[PDB]
Order: sequence, then structure tokens, then C-alpha cells
Amino acid sequence: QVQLVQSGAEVKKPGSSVKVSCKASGYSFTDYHIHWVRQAPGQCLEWMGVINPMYGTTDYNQRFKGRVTITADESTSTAYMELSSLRSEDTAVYYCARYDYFTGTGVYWGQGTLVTVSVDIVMTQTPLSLSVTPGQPASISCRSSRSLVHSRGNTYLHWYLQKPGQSPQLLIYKVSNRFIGVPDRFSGSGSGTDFTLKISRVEAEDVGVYYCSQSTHLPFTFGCGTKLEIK
Repeated sequence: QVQLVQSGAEVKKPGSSVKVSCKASGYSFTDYHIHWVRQAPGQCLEWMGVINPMYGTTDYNQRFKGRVTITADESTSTAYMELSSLRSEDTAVYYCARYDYFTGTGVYWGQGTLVTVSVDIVMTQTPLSLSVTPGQPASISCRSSRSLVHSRGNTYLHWYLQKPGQSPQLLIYKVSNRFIGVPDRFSGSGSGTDFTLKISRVEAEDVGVYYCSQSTHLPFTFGCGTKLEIK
């Protein structure tokens, strides 16, 4: 089974450096890109960078240029993210995620590493939170600053659910494709810049934060999330 296991939580002073590990197993390590995404306390998801472990080639989010270094060790099947000159604004849960070109997005995520410091497409999610009567439907909207159409038949707009205390899990990829084991009560629609995730009947297991994500253009970007509650 594909697994990403990250190093433990870190408490750091401002100005220090942190290096987070991401140990991969269950697939050929060099055949997939490893991306790093952080979740700051305002719960928006911020893409930091990527490593192609076959060649050691990287790409970083400009906001972090000269501060982040992503490395990969093929002999240990481990990817690393080093963040230097830590500010209190860097307090966040750092995640590694394995990207593939069938979904076009991060499918397998590490459990996350809490680090406590003691040209972007804008993704707008609506509503900020909602509560639903058990068994009732729910609808979450995502609007992008520019078209997410990548090429003929390909729009890289995805929906994740982050259950409480868990990592984001992929529900829908490429607007309406349902990921493995995702029940048919989750359905995605839309085109260009306007998208919707519909839940036909909300179950107790559906509680959490839903995110839209685009991987049509670098830097990959996410919506700031929709908290769903049952009430």
C-alpha cells in the first residue's frame, strides 16, 4: 500500500531552520513527484514546492524563494523540505504529497508535521462554513481567478476533504472524476472558472474541511476551505 510517513513535530525559535522528512513506500519512489504543502492556522493551504526525485529537479513557490530547499534521497525513498529563517508566520502543519499525472494532483499525503515557531491563480470558496441537517444535501462552490482548462478534455480542478485530525484526502479530481472508494453521493461539476462540489445526502463521516485545488498552472493553489458540520 502507498504510504508517506513524515518526521515528528518540531518546536523552533524564530530565525532557526527546520528540515522535515517524508519517507515513501509501496511504489517506485523515482517515478512520482513529491510536493510540499503547508497549512497555516488560518487553514488556507499553501503550496511550497515540488521535487522530481528521478532527476532532483525542483520548483518552488516564489513567496518562499531563497528560504525553502526540497531534496530527495533515492536510497532511503525519502524527500525533505528545509525551511530556514523561520518567522512566527511559518507556524503550520507541513505536508508532503505524491502527485501523479492520471489525477494530476496529490493523492497520497503524509500525516503532516506540525512546526511551531514560538502569477498565482486565486481560488475562492463559498461558503466559509455550513451546517447540515443529517441526511440533507450540501453544495460548495469554488471560483478561480482564471480558467482551469489545461487542454482538450483536461481541467485540473480537484476537491479534498480533511476529516478532523486527518490529512486532506482526495474526493474528486479533474472536476468530476471520483477517486477510489469515494461514494457516488459526492459529485463535482462546473467548467472554466466556476465549480461545485455537491454531497447528495450528508453522513456523519462527511464532517471536516473541504478544499478546492487547481493544478492547471504552477504554483498549485487551493481554496481556503469550507468547514462542514452536522447540526
